Amino acid sequence: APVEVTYKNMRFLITHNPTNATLNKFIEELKKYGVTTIVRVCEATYDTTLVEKEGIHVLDWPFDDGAPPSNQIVDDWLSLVKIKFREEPGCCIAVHSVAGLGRAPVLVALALIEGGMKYEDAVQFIRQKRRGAFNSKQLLYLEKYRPKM
Amino acid sequence: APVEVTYKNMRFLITHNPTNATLNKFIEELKKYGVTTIVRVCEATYDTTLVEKEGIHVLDWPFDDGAPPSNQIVDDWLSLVKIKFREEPGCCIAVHSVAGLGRAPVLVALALIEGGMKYEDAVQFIRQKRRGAFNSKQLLYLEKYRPKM
Amino acid sequence: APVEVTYKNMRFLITHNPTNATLNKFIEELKKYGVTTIVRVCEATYDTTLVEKEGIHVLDWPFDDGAPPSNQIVDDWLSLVKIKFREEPGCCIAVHSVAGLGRAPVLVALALIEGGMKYEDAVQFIRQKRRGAFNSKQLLYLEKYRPKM
Repeated sequence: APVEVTYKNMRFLITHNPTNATLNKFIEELKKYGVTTIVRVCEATYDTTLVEKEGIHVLDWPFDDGAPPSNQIVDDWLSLVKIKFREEPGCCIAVHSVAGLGRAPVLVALALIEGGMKYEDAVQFIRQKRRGAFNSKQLLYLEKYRPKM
Repeated sequence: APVEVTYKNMRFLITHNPTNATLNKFIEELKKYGVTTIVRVCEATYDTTLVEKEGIHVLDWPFDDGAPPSNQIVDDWLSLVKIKFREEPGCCIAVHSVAGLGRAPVLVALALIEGGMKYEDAVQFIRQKRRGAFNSKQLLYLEKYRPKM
Repeated sequence: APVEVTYKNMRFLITHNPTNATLNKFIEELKKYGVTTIVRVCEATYDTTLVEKEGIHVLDWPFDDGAPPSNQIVDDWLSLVKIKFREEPGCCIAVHSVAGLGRAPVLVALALIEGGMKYEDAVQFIRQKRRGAFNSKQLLYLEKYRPKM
C-alpha cells in the first residue's frame, strides 16, 4: 500500500502505521524506495530505534488527529524538505501517520504548495495517488494556508 | 481497472461500461474515488436510476462511435468541467464509453487542452494511462481542435 | 509492471530482456504501447531482424555498463528523440538495457533534461516509476551534464 508523490526535486513516500510485529516488512519496503529518513507525525506504536538501527533516520513530530500541525512543526518540516533534497539529490522522505489519509498527506501538501503549486492543485495531485486523502476540516486548513516560498 | 488522469485542479476517472449485475460494486468504487457526477458518452446498456439514487449524478451525452462530439456536447462538457472543480475542489468527474479508448479519452483530452496543454502533450499524457487511447481519426480531430476558453 | 515515462510530448518505455525466448509477446506489447523505434543499449540475444520484420525500427547503440555513453551516442540519441516525436505525435520510443536500472534510464534522463528539467527533477521523475534507477557514478554523471544550448 505504498503511496509515492514526486515534484520536482522532491519525492515523498506516504505510508501506513507499522508495529513491532510488522516493522520488518515495513523497513524492507522503505529501503527499497531509497528512504533515508522517515518523519512519524502520529502517536508511537513501535520502537523507532529499530529503524535508526538500519541506517534510516527518524524524526518524531506527532500532532493530534484532525487538528492542524503547530507552527513549529510546519516550520521544521519545511526546513527539512528544503535542505534534504538539495544536500541529498534523488533521496526520498517517508512521512507516515496511522491511516495515511490526513496528517501525513497534509505535510506533503504544504510541501507541494511551497514548491509553487496552488492548494487545489496539491490536493488533486495527492488524491491522484491516495483515493480519500483529506477530510473537510483539513481541506479548509489547506485552503486558508498562506505560503512564503 | 480504472484509469485516472489529473492536471491541474482537474481530476478525471475513465471507467468501463458497467452492467446491472455489477452496478452495486461499480457505485462503491466511484464513491471511493470521490466522483459526484458521471458522464455516459455511449449507447445505454445499464440503468442509471440506481446510480442517481446513491447520490451520484448522471449526464447522458452519447455521440457516434468514432465520429467527433458535436459543438453542443463539447460545450456542455467544458462547462461542467470548469464549474464542478470550482464548486467542489478535490472532486473527480467520471467519464465512460464502451471500450474507453475513444470517445471518453477524447473529452478528457479536450479538457486538458483548454487547461493549457498542447494536443501532443494531452495525447501522451493520456496514453501513459490508457495504452491505445486514440485512433487516426480521433488524433486528427484533436490536432485541428482550436482551444476556446 | 512495464516502466513507462511521459513528459511532455515525449514518451519512453524502458524494457528488460525479452523473457522465455518468446519475443512474440515482447513485440505484441511494444505495438500496443505504440512503439515505432527501439534503442538497444546493451548487447544480447534478441532477434533484431524478427523485430524489424514486425514493423519496429531498431537502433544498436551499445555502451559500457556503468560508464557514461559517448558523445556520439548522446548526440544521436538527442536528435532521434527530437525527430521521432515531432514526426509521429503520440508515438513511443523503447529503450532496452539488461537490468533497466542504469544505461536505459540515463538516456531517458538526458531527454527530460533537454526537455527543460533540471537533473534532480529528472532523477526523481524516473525513480517514481523505477525504484533503484541510478547508481553513484550515473548520478554524478547527470549532475555534471550540461545540455547543449
